[PDB]
Amino acid sequence: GPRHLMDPHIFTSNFNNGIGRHKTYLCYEVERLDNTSVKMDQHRGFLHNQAKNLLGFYGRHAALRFLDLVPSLQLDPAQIYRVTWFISWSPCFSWGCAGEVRAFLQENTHVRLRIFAARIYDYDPLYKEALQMLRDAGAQVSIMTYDEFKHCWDTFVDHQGAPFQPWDGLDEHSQALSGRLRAILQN
Amino acid sequence: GPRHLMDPHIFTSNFNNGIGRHKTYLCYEVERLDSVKMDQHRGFLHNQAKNLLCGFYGRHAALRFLDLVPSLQLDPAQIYRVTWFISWSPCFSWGCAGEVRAFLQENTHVRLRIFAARIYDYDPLYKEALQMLRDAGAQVSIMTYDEFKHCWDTFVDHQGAPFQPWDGLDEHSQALSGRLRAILQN
Ligand SMILES: [Cl-]
Ligand SMILES: [Cl-]
Ligand SMILES: [Zn+2]
Ligand SMILES: [Zn+2]
Ligand SMILES: [Zn+2]
Ligand SMILES: [Zn+2]
Ligand SMILES: [Zn+2]
Ligand SMILES: [Zn+2]
Ligand SMILES: [Zn+2]
Repeated sequence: GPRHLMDPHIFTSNFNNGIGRHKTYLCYEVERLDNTSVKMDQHRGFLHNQAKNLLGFYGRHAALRFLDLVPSLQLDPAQIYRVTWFISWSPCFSWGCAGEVRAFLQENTHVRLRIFAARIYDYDPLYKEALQMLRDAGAQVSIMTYDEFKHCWDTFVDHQGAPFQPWDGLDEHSQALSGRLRAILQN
Repeated sequence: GPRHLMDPHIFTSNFNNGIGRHKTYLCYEVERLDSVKMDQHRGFLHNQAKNLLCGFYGRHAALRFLDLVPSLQLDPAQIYRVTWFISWSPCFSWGCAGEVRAFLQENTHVRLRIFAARIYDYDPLYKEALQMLRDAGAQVSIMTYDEFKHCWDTFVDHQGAPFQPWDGLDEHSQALSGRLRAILQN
């Protein structure tokens, strides 16, 4: 696996819970659950969606791009793993994102998915149904807070000593988005 | 470090040896000479985007590798060869050639091999950059099909799809190879 650190400006421009970009970024961490966990820092990495090419292929969403990644991880079917996502947008439904993830968790039962969204993709009419199907699939869906933002900065960004610097209204956007998710997940 | 595969279009458009792009990509590999391919010591880099406004003038791909050297944890008791698959040939008038050459002198336990996919003649002293790199004990070459195919196989998220050389890949390679050896001739 080739190493590549995410640049500070690309991280901040994409994971700002006030800025909405036409790109989805997906920082992922794999770890094995035992009696304690076993952190597989070997398997850290991130993804974005694939750029479309109208002149003809509409690109591939980051969620699906992680599902293409799973065999490379060579997970033990006997053992159980917890996959952690720090995804830029909450996975959609109108496109086969929430659907394929549901099928994956259903088939590969040895995987627990923990998703941290920076912001909610409400530009998809069925964004509510997306988060709900993920919840039914057994995933932990929640909103990124300062802790999760500082983590990805320390873990995935070429910071070079520079500490994580919170943008204006980071906490307010978190709390606001937490309430919306709390309403969507309220059955 | 975090694993991240380069996208097909990002690779094919940047490492094209006929068309120019505004940023530099640098695929690097490390191997101990005792040769053993030190996989997981490989990855790729791009120049850090400038942000004039907050007076930041970016950082070139070559220099970003130099920052990454202590991360490698190389052994002074061993001997390594670092291979560079770089989009533009390292410049001079902005400090890449001089600082890369200087690194080789401080670190004689490492030998450098540079495969440029394109000659950065935007620098008026682009020839002096290439010559300085050679005089520092580094192989200065031009990316051929072999290197492009290797980068596609190694760094690019090809998803099983084989490497498809763009139009004029071999043609431009020869022309650029003729230019380079004519430069290093002098
Ligand atoms: Cl990138
Ligand atoms: Cl860009
Ligand atoms: Zn990058
Ligand atoms: Zn999406
Ligand atoms: Zn989607
Ligand atoms: Zn990329
Ligand atoms: Zn650009
Ligand atoms: Zn350059
Ligand atoms: Zn330069």
